[PDB]
Amino acid sequence: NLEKFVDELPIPEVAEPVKKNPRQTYYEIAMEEVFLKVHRDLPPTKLWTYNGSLPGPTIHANRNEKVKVKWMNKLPLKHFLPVDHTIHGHHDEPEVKTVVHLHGGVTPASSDGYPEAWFSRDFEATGPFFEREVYEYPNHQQACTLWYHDHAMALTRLNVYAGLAGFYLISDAFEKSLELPKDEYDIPLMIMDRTFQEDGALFYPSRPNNTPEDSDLPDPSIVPFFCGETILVNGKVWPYLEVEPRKYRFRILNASNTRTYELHLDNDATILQIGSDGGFLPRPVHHQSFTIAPAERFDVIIDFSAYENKTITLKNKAGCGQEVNPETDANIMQFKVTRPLKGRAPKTPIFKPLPPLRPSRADQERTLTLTGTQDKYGRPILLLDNHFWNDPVTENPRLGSVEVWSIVNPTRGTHPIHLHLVQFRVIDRRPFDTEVYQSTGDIVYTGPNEAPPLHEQGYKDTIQAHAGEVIRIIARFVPYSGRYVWHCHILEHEDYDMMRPMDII
Amino acid sequence: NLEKFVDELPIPEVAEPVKKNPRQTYYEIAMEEVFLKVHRDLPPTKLWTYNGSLPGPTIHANRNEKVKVKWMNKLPLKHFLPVDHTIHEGHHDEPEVKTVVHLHGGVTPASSDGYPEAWFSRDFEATGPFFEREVYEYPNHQQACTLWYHDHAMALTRLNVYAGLAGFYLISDAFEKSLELPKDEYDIPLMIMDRTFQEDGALFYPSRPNNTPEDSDLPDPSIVPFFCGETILVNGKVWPYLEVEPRKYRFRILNASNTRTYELHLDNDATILQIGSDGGFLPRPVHHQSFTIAPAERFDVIIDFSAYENKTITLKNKAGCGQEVNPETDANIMQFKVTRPLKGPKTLRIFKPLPPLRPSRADQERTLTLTGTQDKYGRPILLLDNHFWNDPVTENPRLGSVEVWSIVNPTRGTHPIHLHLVQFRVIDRRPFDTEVYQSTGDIVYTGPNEAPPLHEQGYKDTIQAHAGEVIRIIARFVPYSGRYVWHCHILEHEDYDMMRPMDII
Ligand SMILES: [Cu+2]
Ligand SMILES: [Cu+2]
Ligand SMILES: [Cu+2]
Ligand SMILES: [Cu+2]
Ligand SMILES: [Cu+2]
Ligand SMILES: [Cu+2]
Ligand SMILES: [Cu+2]
Ligand SMILES: [Cu+2]
Repeated sequence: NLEKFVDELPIPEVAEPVKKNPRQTYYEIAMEEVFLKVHRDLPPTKLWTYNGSLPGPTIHANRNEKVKVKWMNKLPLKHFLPVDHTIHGHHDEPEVKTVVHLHGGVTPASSDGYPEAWFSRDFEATGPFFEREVYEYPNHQQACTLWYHDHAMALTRLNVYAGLAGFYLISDAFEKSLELPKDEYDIPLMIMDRTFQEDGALFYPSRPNNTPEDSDLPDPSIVPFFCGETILVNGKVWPYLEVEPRKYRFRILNASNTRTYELHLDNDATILQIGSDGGFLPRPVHHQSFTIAPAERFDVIIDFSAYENKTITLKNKAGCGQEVNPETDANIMQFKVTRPLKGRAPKTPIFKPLPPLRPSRADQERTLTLTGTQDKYGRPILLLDNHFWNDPVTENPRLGSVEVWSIVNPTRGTHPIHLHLVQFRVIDRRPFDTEVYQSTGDIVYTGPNEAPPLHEQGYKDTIQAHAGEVIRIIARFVPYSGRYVWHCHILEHEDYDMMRPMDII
Repeated sequence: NLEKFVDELPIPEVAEPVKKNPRQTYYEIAMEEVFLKVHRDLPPTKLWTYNGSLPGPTIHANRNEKVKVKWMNKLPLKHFLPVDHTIHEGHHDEPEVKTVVHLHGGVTPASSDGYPEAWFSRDFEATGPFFEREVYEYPNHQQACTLWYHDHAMALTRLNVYAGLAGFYLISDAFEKSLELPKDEYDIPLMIMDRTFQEDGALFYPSRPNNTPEDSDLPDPSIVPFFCGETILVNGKVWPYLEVEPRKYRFRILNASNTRTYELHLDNDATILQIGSDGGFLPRPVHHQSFTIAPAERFDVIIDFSAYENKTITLKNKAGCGQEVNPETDANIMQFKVTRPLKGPKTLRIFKPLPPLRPSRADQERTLTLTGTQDKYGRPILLLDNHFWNDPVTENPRLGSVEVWSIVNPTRGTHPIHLHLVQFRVIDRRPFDTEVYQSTGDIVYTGPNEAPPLHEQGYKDTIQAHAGEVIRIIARFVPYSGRYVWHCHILEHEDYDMMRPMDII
């Protein structure tokens, strides 16, 4: 297989505004097919990317900066990965649909990137909910690390896997006061799992693993999950970073299709997390190890002072449908403390005052259940409340209303669930029978309410719902009314069809 | 039309070697179609480029550094510019879109020189008759100098180059390092190109000649005798600006235009100090108030902004294109603003020692005459010795041999000539009569021999042959043998058909 820690970790370029003034900042980002070096031991890797880079241009925004972005489609008409077509109306309809969603963004539905607000090359053909070309981002939210990715109806797994993903960092006058590592020591890390062929081209399954004969199934077929052979950080496969012996701020973002990591430093140094999806934690938390699921973001600090002239590997203890291989997916990247101290370097902590969030005075309680469904061909259809995306809206919160959502997971798998617009807070988890639900259907709890860990007590937009467990989440639906979405961020699950509309007002 | 001096002059990225060691340095450069910026007030333009950049990744090489480059074709199978099929004869199923990279001014073995008929389609699916190697080797047995790599595909060169396949290749020498010249941030490549864009931000290349009466009998599309662009780009951008410190800067000026020849001069009439030509450093630096720069000529120059702090000095042109120079447009190249503050001297010494004093008396004298005739349709074919590229070889220099070539220009045009593999030296120019020649066919000289200017006394690979004039140049054909080319580097002339093979036996 490919030799590890040979390619230098690329810092994704900051996006340059086409035009900028006090009133607003305008960007023009085009989606293109390009051929990029993933590893120096393979050939060119055809990828679909934002402005010719994987990850896409990192967009730097400030609280209440009117960031306008024209997301353009300059892709081939046909797709280079397997497109099943037995997922979604056979009145085809352009094959290559694209729409950009800013994950964790406080935006109006108009510029949120609705799955059915898609567009083909130069907007030649659009989706039913298409409205405008130039998306507006007012950024009325806390300092945090947001990421933009394709959300095209039933193509999200493929378009994201193809490389359509990038960083969107929001800075805040509060943030500047925290005396953290900045500039050269403030590095975004987009972790993705992938598989490549000998010819250096991408590989994405045409059928599920078992797949008896050609009996019943379509070709190509959607897979219930996808676990990659190799691990890429930002651009490159198992890369390295030359660091100074000092404190670094890494913005860790799991952008993988299904894979969930359990990251830890090879030296068992403490990984100090200062922030989650929504922004800074109530307090920084000493991790040692920690789990990171699709679309979760961990704003972290690691101190290399005292490991001067030493090699420290970023390791994973989380398998993917199989035991973690030490030679491959047990590794993420490698820090080498070789670069010298540019200047005198000491850096050292009170944090964000954590709002009271009283759930007793809520406006409504919802009980949402995760369930699996079968199809004609006899393969899993992952569903929310046993409801297909295309069915009538059930989740209809009022503009201003505060709701408590009880996510029940009877399934054997863990599911990271994500909600557009809002940043919710986790109340608690509670384990239930997972066996009488086989006979009856009524929930009964094995144990008492377990409050979330300190890193989950902050603002989250994507949360792990564990198996045989009910997790309660409170959210204040403010602001911007209109139609949004909530879904599971496992791409394979999201498409076909663990995704439902969410109507504010 | 376009508002000038609004876009920053970009500095083309240095190429990163795939792999490198003492024995060799290996690069993988792919040609791709991408959509760039170009100018804030025009939308993204579709371009063909090397590793997604215009210009291509500037490659930094050292004297005797084994440079191995894999030039790959990842282009569409059809071309986006006109393509006149009535120029070159078409073999079996000659694919549309042929590519081959030539390192202009490179001391390369024929195999790695990029022969016009050593072309290749996408991923080498189909090759040209003289195709041999997938990887090109560059041993770099030559002086410190400003080289550039560009497409030289048989009868497509004008289009493929216009589309943007052009990049810098810098040879550095141990006796270039001792010069104490401006280095790193203050050593800037400047690729000047003329272009025309449509309102939609797409490229425009003429489909026919300027005037056509009832489409006459002429074909569509037709190749034009010359191509003059309305807008001027430096490196990436249209009429850009450069924020400079008040000190000495080293600019490597390269005219990469189709047809257009510039007469550059600083608007403040500050001295432009040229230190080097095509082949390398001059015998002495020479002071230049204004100077003429023709396609494929390189001027290694130093400009001192020290005396002009806080001012705005524009780089101007006084050279028209089949038309009076327009002050609002093609009279301008770019704009230097001396606002950046001083990080961290007054020149250094006349320069490079070179061979003694045009000794001549070589093994062979050639008399090559430039001519123009007509075709079926009644448009100009430009030819060398009234010989088409596909006729038998007349220019066959022996491997050791030193030849003197007498280029006779009876033509009304200035036709600059380029020779592959060698770096020749100019003996002299001498104007004849032309009318005597056109009427009789005998050369008779109006005036005595005029020795070249001090900047032409060095090593050149492309030289301006003026009208009604004979120019003598001497060249030592070492150190490689095989099949090479010589031609006029006005691309439109080059393609139909002012190009001939040169055998080095
Ligand atoms: Cu997301
Ligand atoms: Cu989202
Ligand atoms: Cu799921
Ligand atoms: Cu979503
Ligand atoms: Cu050339
Ligand atoms: Cu050349
Ligand atoms: Cu010519
Ligand atoms: Cu040439």
